[PDB]
Amino acid sequence: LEDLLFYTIAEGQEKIPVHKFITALKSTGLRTSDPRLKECMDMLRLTLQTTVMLDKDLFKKCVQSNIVLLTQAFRRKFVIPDFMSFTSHIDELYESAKKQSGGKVADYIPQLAKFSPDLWGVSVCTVDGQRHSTGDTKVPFCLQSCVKPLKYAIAVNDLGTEYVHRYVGKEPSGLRFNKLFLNEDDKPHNPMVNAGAIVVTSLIKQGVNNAEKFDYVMQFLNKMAGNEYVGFSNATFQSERESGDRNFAIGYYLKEKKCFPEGTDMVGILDFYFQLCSIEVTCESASVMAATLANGGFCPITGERVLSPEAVRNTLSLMHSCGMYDFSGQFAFHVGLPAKSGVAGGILLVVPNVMGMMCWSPPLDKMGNSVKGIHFCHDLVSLCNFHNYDNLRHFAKKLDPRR
Amino acid sequence: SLEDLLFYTIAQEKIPVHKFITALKSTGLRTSDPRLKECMDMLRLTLVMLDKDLFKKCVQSNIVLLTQAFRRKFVIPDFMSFTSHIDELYESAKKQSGGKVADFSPDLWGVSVCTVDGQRHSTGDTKVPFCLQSCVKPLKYAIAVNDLGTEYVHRYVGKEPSGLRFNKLFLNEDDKPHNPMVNAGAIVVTSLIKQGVNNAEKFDYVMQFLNKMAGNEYVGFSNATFQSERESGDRNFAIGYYLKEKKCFPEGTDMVGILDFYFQLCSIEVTCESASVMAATLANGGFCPITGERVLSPEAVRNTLSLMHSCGMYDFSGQFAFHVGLPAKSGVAGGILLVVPNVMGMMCWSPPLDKMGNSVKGIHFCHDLVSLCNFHNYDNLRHFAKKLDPRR
Amino acid sequence: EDLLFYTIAQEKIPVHKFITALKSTGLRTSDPRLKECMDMLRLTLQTTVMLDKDLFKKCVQSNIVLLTQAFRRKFVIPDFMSFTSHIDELYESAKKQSGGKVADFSPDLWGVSVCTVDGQRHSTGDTKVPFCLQSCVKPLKYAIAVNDLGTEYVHRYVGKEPSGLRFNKLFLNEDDKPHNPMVNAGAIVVTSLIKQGVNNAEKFDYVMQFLNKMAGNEYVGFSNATFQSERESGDRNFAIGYYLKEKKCFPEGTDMVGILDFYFQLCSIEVTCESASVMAATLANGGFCPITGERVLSPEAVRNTLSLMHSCGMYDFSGQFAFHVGLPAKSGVAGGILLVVPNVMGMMCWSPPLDKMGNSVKGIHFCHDLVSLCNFHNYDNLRHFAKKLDPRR
Amino acid sequence: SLEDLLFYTIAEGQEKIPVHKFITALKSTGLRTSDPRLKECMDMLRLTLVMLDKDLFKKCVQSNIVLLTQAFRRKFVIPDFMSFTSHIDELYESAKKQSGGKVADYIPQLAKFSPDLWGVSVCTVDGQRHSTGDTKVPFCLQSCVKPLKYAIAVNDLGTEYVHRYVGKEPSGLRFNKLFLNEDDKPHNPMVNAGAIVVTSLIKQGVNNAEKFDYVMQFLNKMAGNEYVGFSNATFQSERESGDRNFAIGYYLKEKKCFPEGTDMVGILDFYFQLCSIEVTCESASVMAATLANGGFCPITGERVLSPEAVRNTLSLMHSCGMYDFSGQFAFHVGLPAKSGVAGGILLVVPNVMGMMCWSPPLDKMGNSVKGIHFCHDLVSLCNFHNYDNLRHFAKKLDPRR
Ligand SMILES: O=C(Cc1cccc(Oc2ccccc2)c1)Nc1nnc(N[C@@H]2CCN(c3cccnn3)C2)s1
Ligand SMILES: O=C(Cc1cccc(Oc2ccccc2)c1)Nc1nnc(N[C@@H]2CCN(c3cccnn3)C2)s1
Repeated sequence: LEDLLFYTIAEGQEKIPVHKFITALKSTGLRTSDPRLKECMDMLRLTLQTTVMLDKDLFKKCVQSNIVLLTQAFRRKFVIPDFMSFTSHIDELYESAKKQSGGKVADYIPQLAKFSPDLWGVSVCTVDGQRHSTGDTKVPFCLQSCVKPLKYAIAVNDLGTEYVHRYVGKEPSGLRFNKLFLNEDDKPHNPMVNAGAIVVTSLIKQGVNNAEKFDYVMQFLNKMAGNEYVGFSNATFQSERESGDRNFAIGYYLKEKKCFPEGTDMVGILDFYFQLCSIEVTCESASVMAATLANGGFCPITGERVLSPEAVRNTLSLMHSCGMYDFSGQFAFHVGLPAKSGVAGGILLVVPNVMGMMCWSPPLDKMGNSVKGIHFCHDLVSLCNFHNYDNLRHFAKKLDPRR
Repeated sequence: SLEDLLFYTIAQEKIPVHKFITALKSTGLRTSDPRLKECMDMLRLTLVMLDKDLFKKCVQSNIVLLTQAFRRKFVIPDFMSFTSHIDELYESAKKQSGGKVADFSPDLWGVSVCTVDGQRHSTGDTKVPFCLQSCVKPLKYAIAVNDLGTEYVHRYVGKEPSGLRFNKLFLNEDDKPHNPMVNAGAIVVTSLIKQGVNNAEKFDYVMQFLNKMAGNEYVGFSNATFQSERESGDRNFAIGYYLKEKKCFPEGTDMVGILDFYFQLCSIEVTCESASVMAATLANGGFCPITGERVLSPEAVRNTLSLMHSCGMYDFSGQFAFHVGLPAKSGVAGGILLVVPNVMGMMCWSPPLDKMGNSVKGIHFCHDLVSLCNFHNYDNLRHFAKKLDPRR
Repeated sequence: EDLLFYTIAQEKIPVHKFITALKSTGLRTSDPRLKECMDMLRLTLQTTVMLDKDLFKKCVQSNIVLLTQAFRRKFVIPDFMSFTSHIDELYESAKKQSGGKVADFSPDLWGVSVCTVDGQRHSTGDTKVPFCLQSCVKPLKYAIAVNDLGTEYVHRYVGKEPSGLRFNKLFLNEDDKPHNPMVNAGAIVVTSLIKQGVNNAEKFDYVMQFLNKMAGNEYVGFSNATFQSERESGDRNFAIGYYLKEKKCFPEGTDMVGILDFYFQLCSIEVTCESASVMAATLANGGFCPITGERVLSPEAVRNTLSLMHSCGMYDFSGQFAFHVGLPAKSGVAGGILLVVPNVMGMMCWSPPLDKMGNSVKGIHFCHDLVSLCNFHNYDNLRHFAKKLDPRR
Repeated sequence: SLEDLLFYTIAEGQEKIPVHKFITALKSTGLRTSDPRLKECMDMLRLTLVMLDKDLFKKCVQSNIVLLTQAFRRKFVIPDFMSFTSHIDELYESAKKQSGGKVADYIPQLAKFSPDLWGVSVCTVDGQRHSTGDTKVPFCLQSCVKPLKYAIAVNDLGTEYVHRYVGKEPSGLRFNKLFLNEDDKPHNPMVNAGAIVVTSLIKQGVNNAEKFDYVMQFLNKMAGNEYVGFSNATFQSERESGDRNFAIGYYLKEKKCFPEGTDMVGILDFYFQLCSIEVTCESASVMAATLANGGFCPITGERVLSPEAVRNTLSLMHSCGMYDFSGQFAFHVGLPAKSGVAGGILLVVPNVMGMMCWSPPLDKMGNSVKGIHFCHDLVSLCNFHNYDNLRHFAKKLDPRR
């Protein structure tokens, strides 16, 4: 194994230069900081202080702990084998959406209004841990409604579908009912609207205070993002709470109609709910969260199982049909990917079995969705055969980046 | 030599015919497959024992397809096992004797499968004709989008469910039927097809289209259903007049004529067998899997499968999308057209319907199928719990 | 009889004077309840322009009860001349409201007729021009239905409330009944209740007789041109017919396509402002025609009808009108507004150009102004009415 | 003179009049000896005291002589009131046999009221009074307060201001669960969302204690100083369990329905206070008669409300007053009325009388079973429907004759 891969990377010459190995490694799309590569990069750093050039036996020493993963990377066995070609396509789509500079930045609170209209970043993480970022991908921003699927998933993971769906429905309202809080069975319509998300919030880690509930959720997001940036915006929390009249309206109505688990402190659930909307990510950390969803609940950069299959399948289903506000039907039809948008300008996107993305540009269209994000998501499915109901064999002129 | 490679695989110095036949059948292909006609013609002509020379002679024309078959390269390589499961599911749904026939023996129950590679299986009453009714709706939507394009068609009809609270309005807020899967939308879609020729030629064209989709298996027509439908279709006449008034038809429409065509299209007959092939065409990117012919554009199939996902099972559409996550379309005669994209097509048929209008046994079967196998649209192909994956 | 002689008298009364004293009450000389008196007057003018106590007794003794009421100022509006001056000003004031769009008649056309509950009459503007009732016919055929069948039977088929402004495009309430008789679906179902079992010609004739008595035999006609136009462009009403058939809204054995033909017929019936004012006065008068004394409708029928006109009578402006005008009123697409001031009078206003909601602009302006001036709002007080005039005193 | 004329009428050719013979003659007209408009006469009888001559009688009745004349020359709006009250007494005994319905139980205060409590009080626009049953037992107005606070608002601010924050129409049965109409305003003042907004309009820019006092003063004049109180127990239970009204408040706040500078949580406190105000059938009936009498309290003569306020209030009670039964009630009864969850029905017969009916058990709609039955019978008997005709009314009774 260690030896066979030596012959792939050497191919004549009995010594591999270190940079040659690293630069072939990066070109698969793995980063050198990948947690699954640490034994190998540790042994490499130590070799460079013990002697820029590797024999068979020294290469064996470095890679033998991580050899299964390096083999797949070098045998082009990753989900996207020509990743360099792919990223060049992402970059083109990025540049094309960059010309769409209309929309209006959200301003209802000071913290959304301050963000520049020209911030625009796209991050990819495949289900094999291959990474790409273009534009403003290391700039923190609040998840807002992008957190709705993540706390839904956490709820289904801990409690099961059956319990969760005793409290929250499973369908879009339909466009003329995007301002009823309840369906005919007196449940919120689905987890992706505010009333539904407020009830989901009330299910998570019952019988502990908000500090522990918050810490428990944050632990969960950490694992989903493979330990990348997950932070918190107190400024955003305070504004959300000092101006969430509509969500307070939702909470009293739900209390009235008995929508909560017994023993619920509705006013504290609203506090929890605003906290969760204020959790901060970057394009890069969030792309990994989306890839966990794309990868059956396994984080692709650590290999850790974070969510049950049930949790992930339910979440992708509801993101497909209810994920993009009143554009949910049009998006399902034209893009046909699980996606969730937010008022900060994020679009969490999942291509099941392939990758997770986060697109972010603050300016929103009249439905609440990032203009550039929406433009990018249309272009991505125009280009690649990723639509849910694209055929994997007969896909016309679309490119299939899995071949 | 490709024909000699396959000769050695199957053999011994001499292959009996019956032995080649039964090895072929175990791949799931049928000897009447159109793509295997030259081979079967050649065997008929040399008739019970084949040498290498004579075997090459019979199979050389269809050698590529026979190679895949005996190379387990088909989408379900172990088809004999897969059909065993299907039979268990069939028998399990057979015990679900609830529901009410629309007003056929209530005890009629069949299930047919056609993979995207042409592998076939049937259990139960799969050769008994019955009317598509609303199962026809995705098929004529597909035709419309095939001939005219997404942009044209979606000027007349929407892309979304109404929402449970809205199963009773004919139009969305833009004055268009909500989607092609409800009566009002289907009526408008019927008005788009083959404009400016008379109903007899429109019917002929649609029938020719359905024939390709079914790979020339049974498609027919119940005049008795047609007459019954037009006599008792007051709701659809209300829909037609509403649509006319609200100006939902293309310029020059004869509205009452379109209702006649609409009732005709609902009265078209299939069996479970022929309809499974139509479903497989949709599962196979617009190519008929037992003839190799492209019947529909990939646009037409994508659109159709999406709208079947969200809008396909009446008021059970949203529950069905969540629990089953497959494109499907039910009809009042008890049919459920089911597509498992990239894998197979299925028709299930059992006349007794639940309180929502969907075949009881069909519904149980569909739930079980996705409980068993990782076919839900948002199952993961790598990490998938205790489920069976028939592709591996 | 003698008493009345002194009131109008010398010991001799010129004929012209009696006549002009009579007209000033606001009775017309053609009033059917005055025909024996006016016959005798025409005859005595032949039999010899001046009347003694005995000659005057021979004319007016057949109709002395009604003349004594007119002359003792015992009619519902006693100073009718002053009131008609007020109507004339409101007429002129509406006449400057020249907005609105004619339904697709001259936009200039604008008339207002009045008939009190005692038969006193007044007209201004284009009051002798025929026009189709259209939706103004809806309360008249409701009244007929309730008259023949009773409230309980009719209201198994039709509700008794407004949809509410969001429900104004649904055909059925939650009970699977049209909301009320004043919308098309409810009217179509009421049409289906009237004179069941006979053909459309006898049904139409039957309804025409009824209108003739409500209008005291003044003009009730028919526009075939309007009928043809309505049928060859009534898709929404055919949509309604089929939907109602589907939901089993009709009485057993209804021919629904025939009922739509009958329905379009009744929409095409023609009145003038003058004849229609008398129809509205019949409703104002507990179902008695004020110019003949004939009982045309049961009280139950008229109460029911006024109620539903109050709440559902002006299309989507029904709620606003009930609040600000507080009168039973029914509008139609020809520019008609049938108006009732219960216990006082009926009116027909007519001006083709309609506002955004389908109601004659000028009619609507006149009705607002009428209720600003006078204490006729349903819930105006009779003792304590601020700035308003009360024309009953 | 007037005092002499009235002397002979009651004397009946006698030279003197016993007091008890003047009092019972007076009481048969419908008036009570405690009528505020009869204080000066009643005082002057107290003072002189059992037999009155022409001169003594004239002395006693001078100041009130306009009112006593109208009464003794049968000039009151219901001239034979003894006959009328007997008709009311038979309707009350007939509604008494209707003992179905559920007493409201959702707070401790309403759930303890006996189901058999049943009172009917009448007060004509002339101050004639009849009570049968349990008419002196305090109970909360609840939603019967809504027309009263609306009247006050329209009295103080005018129609045009008030209807900038609240609508003029019922929602339609199937919109009994929406808070706002298409223009983002509560549908009418007779629903909770409407009444919360109306409550925010009243006496703006003072504290809730002064606001409450102002409304309580207004209610006193409306009742001609008869019993008005407050149930602090009710107020406490309402605020504790009013989660739906908090939902409404926050929705209205979000959607910007309140006047500028509103403290929404404070308005909800005031709203709950107003619902917890107590009346009896007797005092309520007088409030209803004020509305029946164009804004003039019939037993004090005082102008309490503008004619605008009263007309607007009666219109909106006609159409929106009886919860989801509003349209059926308008149709069959055709009188302005408002019902409350304590079992009250505030009823106005314009130009004739006010009533309060009170029986705690509610039907499925929320309206008193017995009150509803009574109201139907009342209008079966008498030509009081708003669209009954005054000349041709069939075999109905007209009590104004
Ligand atoms: O379901 C109810 C009464 C009812 C009963 C129970 C609930 C309920 O709530 C709803 C509120 C709004 C919309 C839908 C339902 C309503 N009645 C109805 N009346 N008319 C209906 N359909 C007509 C034909 C199609 N129509 C329209 C109208 C606009 C757009 N598209 N089609 C009119 S269905
Ligand atoms: O937009 C409109 C008025 C309006 C305006 C235009 C159309 C229109 O059509 C509808 C038709 C059927 C149902 C609902 C609405 C309505 N106003 C509203 N008022 N109250 C609303 N929501 C409240 C809080 C949540 N509510 C409910 C009620 C029932 C179930 N779930 N939540 C009450 S939104």
